[PDB]
Amino acid sequence: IKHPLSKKDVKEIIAQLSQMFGEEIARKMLNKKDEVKVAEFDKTTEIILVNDKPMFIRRKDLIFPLVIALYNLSDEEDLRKWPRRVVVDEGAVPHILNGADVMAPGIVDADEGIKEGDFVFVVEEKYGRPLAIGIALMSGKVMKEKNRGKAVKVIHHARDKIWEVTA
Repeated sequence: IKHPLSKKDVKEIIAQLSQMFGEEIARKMLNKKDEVKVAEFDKTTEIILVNDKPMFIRRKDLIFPLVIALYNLSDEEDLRKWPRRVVVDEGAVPHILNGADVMAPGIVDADEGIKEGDFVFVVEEKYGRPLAIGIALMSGKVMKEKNRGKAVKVIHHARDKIWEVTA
């Protein structure tokens, strides 16, 4: 069941998105006048809907765009040049879509603004289709420099159960 999100919570989501993506990208994802609702996926995971479209994952009080939301955006913008991006080669794709974390050897580019602990999204270098979202285990700079080590802890990927119910 969908419960309305408070104005205070809406403003905090906007604040989070603005910090992560900049005010311009954030503004198209959510504005302070939108009807925002929350649905439960499971006991640690919520789905935030903006005017009835699934837009964000929420884990406790922290949000990030869903893979479906980024997928739709990838038909408008080239996500290969976005903040919080982790760009992977074609060899990395099937592993990630099967639930694997992102390994440094498969990363072809990353936002240098990324710090360890940051929410990131993962996109493949051809169509810039998003594959996953997760938590950076390396800085963006380190992701570009290293060809060894785990780079991103994936928390949601295309083809997973969240994808099934949001896509």
